[PDB]
Amino acid sequence: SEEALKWGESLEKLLVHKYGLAVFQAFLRTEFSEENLEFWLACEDFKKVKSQSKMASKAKKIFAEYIAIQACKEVNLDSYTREHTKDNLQSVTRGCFDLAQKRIFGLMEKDSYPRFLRSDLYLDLIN
Repeated sequence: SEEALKWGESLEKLLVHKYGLAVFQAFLRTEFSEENLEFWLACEDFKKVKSQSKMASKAKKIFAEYIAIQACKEVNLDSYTREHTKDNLQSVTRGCFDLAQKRIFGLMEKDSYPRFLRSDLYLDLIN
């Protein structure tokens, strides 16, 4: 089982495992919150982008899909974080989504992650 037990250490540790990510994703999908994780993962790709022109258009892409009110993949963000993020689009740097990313990290860590650890998808893998 073994690898699975490592996802139970913390959400930080689940999130760097290929297969934990795939299973956690399936779980989040059963409660219709899988866009939290997808957004979070898009923030991590974004922070790997080298090019400034690439950084700026990728950030613009992320905003239109996950952040903008009525976005197909709209994540639960407040006016404070939503506006902050929107402001950051004028001069993109790699801190652009830190606030948004931490808010959404926080929701998974506290809410859906413990629920995952109580799920059959999770437990059937450790026994």
